[PDB]
Amino acid sequence: LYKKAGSEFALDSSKLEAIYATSEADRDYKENAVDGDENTIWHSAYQAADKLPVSITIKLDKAYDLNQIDYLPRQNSRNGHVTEYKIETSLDNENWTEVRTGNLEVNEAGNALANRGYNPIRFNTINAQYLRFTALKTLGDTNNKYASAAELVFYGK
Ligand SMILES: OC[C@H]1O[C@@H](O)[C@H](O)[C@@H](O)[C@H]1O
Ligand SMILES: [Ca+2]
Repeated sequence: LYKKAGSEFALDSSKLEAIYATSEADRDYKENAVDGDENTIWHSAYQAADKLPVSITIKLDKAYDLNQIDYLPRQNSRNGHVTEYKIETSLDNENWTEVRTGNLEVNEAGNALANRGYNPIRFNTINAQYLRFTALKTLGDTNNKYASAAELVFYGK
């Protein structure tokens, strides 16, 4: 059911701009989520009072008919691995359509995602220039408090 990175429908990261996130920690800025770089991450704030849900909004250079994104978890640490998510899209960054929710498989020990690479998330084709990705449950030294993402990969035309 899933496309892979080499699909003709995979959008280049240059077509993406992170325009908002609930919070950002350290130098793990929102833009790091869509820079095509597996080594950089967006990470939400992780002070004692910080908690879920958190979200990040990606703006595309124009509207696309989207039907998949891949979530790439942090490569060097499980901190912020997203295990339950929501996807919303819009044409105007104001009026959102709820596209889907879902879960990502966790490893046996329950400390990291089972798939440490690109985790595909499919959905019925929807025309969108903005996508809001919300982390509802996450893993970490403390679970369910902060989220991270190394990449979000978009598929559409
Ligand atoms: O407490 C959460 C923090 O833990 C650190 O070990 C990590 O480098 C940070 O990115 C953040 O995840
Ligand atoms: Ca990155």
